[PDB]
Amino acid sequence: SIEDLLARKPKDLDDSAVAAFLKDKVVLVSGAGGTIGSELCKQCIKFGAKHLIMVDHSEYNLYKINDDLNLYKEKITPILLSILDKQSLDEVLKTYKPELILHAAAYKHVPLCEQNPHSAVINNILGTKILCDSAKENKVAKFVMISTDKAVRPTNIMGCTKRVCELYTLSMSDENFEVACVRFGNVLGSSGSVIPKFKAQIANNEPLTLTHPDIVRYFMLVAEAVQLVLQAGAIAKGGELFVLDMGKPVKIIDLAKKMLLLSNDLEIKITGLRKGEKLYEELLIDENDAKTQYESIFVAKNEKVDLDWLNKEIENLQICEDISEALLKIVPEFKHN
Amino acid sequence: SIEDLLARKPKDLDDSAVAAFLKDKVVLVSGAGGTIGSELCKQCIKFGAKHLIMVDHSEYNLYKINDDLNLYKEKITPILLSILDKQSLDEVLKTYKPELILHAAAYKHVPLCEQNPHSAVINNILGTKILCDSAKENKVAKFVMISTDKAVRPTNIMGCTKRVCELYTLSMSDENFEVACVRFGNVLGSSGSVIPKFKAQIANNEPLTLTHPDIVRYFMLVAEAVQLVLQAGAIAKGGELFVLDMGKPVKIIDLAKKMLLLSNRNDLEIKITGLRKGEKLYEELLIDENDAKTQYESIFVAKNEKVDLDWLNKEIENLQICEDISEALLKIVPEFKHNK
Ligand SMILES: NC(=O)c1ccc[n+]([C@@H]2O[C@H](COP(=O)([O-])OP(=O)(O)OC[C@H]3O[C@@H](n4cnc5c(N)ncnc54)[C@H](O)[C@@H]3O)[C@@H](O)[C@H]2O)c1
Ligand SMILES: NC(=O)c1ccc[n+]([C@@H]2O[C@H](COP(=O)([O-])OP(=O)(O)OC[C@H]3O[C@@H](n4cnc5c(N)ncnc54)[C@H](O)[C@@H]3O)[C@@H](O)[C@H]2O)c1
Ligand SMILES: O=c1ccn([C@@H]2O[C@H](COP(=O)(O)OP(=O)(O)O)[C@@H](O)[C@H]2O)c(=O)[nH]1
Ligand SMILES: O=c1ccn([C@@H]2O[C@H](COP(=O)(O)OP(=O)(O)O)[C@@H](O)[C@H]2O)c(=O)[nH]1
Ligand code: NA
Ligand code: NA
Repeated sequence: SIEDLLARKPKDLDDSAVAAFLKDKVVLVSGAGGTIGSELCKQCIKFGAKHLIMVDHSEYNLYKINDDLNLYKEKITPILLSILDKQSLDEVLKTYKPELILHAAAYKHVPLCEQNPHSAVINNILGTKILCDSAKENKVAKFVMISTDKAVRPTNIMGCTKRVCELYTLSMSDENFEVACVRFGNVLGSSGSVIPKFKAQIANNEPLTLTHPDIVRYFMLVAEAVQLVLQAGAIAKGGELFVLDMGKPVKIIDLAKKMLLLSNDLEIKITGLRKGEKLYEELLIDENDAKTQYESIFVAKNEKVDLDWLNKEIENLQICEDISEALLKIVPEFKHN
Repeated sequence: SIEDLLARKPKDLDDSAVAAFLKDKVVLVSGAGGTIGSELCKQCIKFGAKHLIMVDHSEYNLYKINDDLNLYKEKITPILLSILDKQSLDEVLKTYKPELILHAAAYKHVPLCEQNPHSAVINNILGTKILCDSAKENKVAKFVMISTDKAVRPTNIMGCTKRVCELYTLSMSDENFEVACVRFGNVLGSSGSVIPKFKAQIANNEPLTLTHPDIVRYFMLVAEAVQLVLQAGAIAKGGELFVLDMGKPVKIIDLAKKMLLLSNRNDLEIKITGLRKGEKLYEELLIDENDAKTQYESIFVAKNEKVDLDWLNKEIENLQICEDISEALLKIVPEFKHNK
């Protein structure tokens, strides 16, 4: 199988550490029905969370994760809710008092975010602000945000918004409220990602659509990335930007060709780079990143920004005419393509 | 397959009528990536809409319908938006000036809406008010709302919210702004519906979970139900509550049996799990003996009286603040009998 062939198989998965971090906690997962969120949920159960609160605005996704976890229904609360609804969210936090928030709600599709930049701003930046602010006010002990390699030297709106989320959450970290962000790259087989698409095209006797002959991504299984996220959250003291070692880059052409050989004839058609799309995402581990006890996990450097400043910029982002230009002022390494 | 066996095969599908209604229109579909919405989008393309504006708050669903329709990318605009965001929504309508809105955005799962009644109120009732109000202020000519047989003498939160939506939209209808609501029953193969549930249970060698041995639902293929919706919309003059003829009801037990038979796997037992809160054994038959006929044998007009919007807007505000949503709904919808 292709997923097998591309799995990382990190040597440093540590079940008992994550169990030690999660046992008997009240954990809330935002975007609980998403690719990342659903797996966060499954692992929270696996590693012994006492109560899992599942927040998602997509009814099918909340339904699906709730139904998937039906054997543990007595430990789970499905909360059908947008994290933009401050008042309802504050109520959820007051009532359940979670000790840990795993924040996996966002918009992530680069093209749809180039087409809908204001919604990417609201959903990603303003949603993260509201959830993070409400977590801190309601004495949540620890807050872990999912980030992405597309947040590093971002060339798209999506990625730049997640970079602003890193800046915000990490700047809210203090002795009482420990925030960590974790960057990682592509997850194998997430819905509406390149692999099931190729599998479909192959099953429909269609040509495989390849963006560019040279395009490469880094890949991990979802269970691999999520367990490493949780190990990172376990060791965090607050303020860390973590980065996962994704292993070898994979050329998407080679991925196409392996999938063809795997089903024993169709042509691969080149369709062109898309706006804001990178030929090679940034390698996540810098040579000056600090090591942790886990070989797959490093801590990248980050400075706090002034929150009065950053809040004003976030206010302005909601009303401004040129979102791209506003984002550059906040994220100077943003080179918008 | 089961789908074929339970397909309505309505004798009165009219392609040329639908084309005449949609040809060269700017049409906006809310919940564009949903089960019903996505089929609405497809048929807008099929029947010659000039420009389809696809509104949905679920990024994957929006992505998927957009991709599904990539051969028509130049005629579609994917708008990643919640209809609760009035100011972004007003600007969408000011920009694209749709002539028709097909409103297929809602929350529909009865158990989730029992557990999240406030979200059901906000997403369904408040989302419908905002979209409808904005459509009317922006001189959209016609507004069609997707409703449900669960809105008829509702016993659940979800169904009751949809009833309120019917009241609001229909009461908004006037000589400039033509509203139609269309009620129909279950769509075969829908998102999170019983048939995929049974398929996944068989795939993992588990027993089939059947709520109750006597439970029945009415069914239709999604393309049938949606083309009939659009035919209703085409003949609407504003104010009509339409109802579809769903044919013969289906006992879910027979469906479960058939699916077991059809994958040869009668090794599997059928465990009875029990009727859920809010859940009906038998949904209401949609056509009343006094409903009016149309030229389509599968579509009738049910009676409705406008309510006063000053009253209805006041109750809608109360729903957002009240202690007891069930009790507040009952004031708006006298026939609401909440099952716990
Ligand atoms: N999928 C990947 O390969 C991948 C890899 C690395 C990083 N990430 C990052 O992880 C994050 C999550 O992405 P994903 O792949 O799980 O996407 P997803 O769309 O599958 O999941 C996101 C979930 O969040 C929910 N959601 C979105 N906005 C919400 C809101 N305002 N309120 C409540 N719920 C909301 C969605 O309904 C969905 O279920 C993104 O920031 C993405 O960049 C994803
Ligand atoms: N599926 C059925 O069998 C069936 C039958 C009759 C009537 N209906 C009715 O049709 C409506 C939709 O049903 P469905 O089966 O399509 O559900 P769905 O969940 O499959 O589709 C709804 C779509 O609307 C979107 N949405 C929800 N809230 C939104 C918001 N605030 N802004 C933007 N988009 C939003 C969702 O993301 C989704 O893509 C419901 O009112 C339901 O009762 C469904
Ligand atoms: O039809 C496709 C879809 C994707 N890709 C490439 O495969 C990689 C993974 O795409 P995906 O959408 O899976 O995730 P993204 O990195 O886009 O978040 C990227 O280099 C894409 O350009 C491709 O070549 N053909
Ligand atoms: O696991 C299930 C799910 C549903 N049903 C029954 O099958 C019918 C279809 O339910 P569905 O959720 O598909 O849609 P609903 O009628 O609930 O909107 C209903 O009478 C349910 O009680 C069932 O027996 N087992
Ligand atoms: Na261990
Ligand atoms: Na539960």
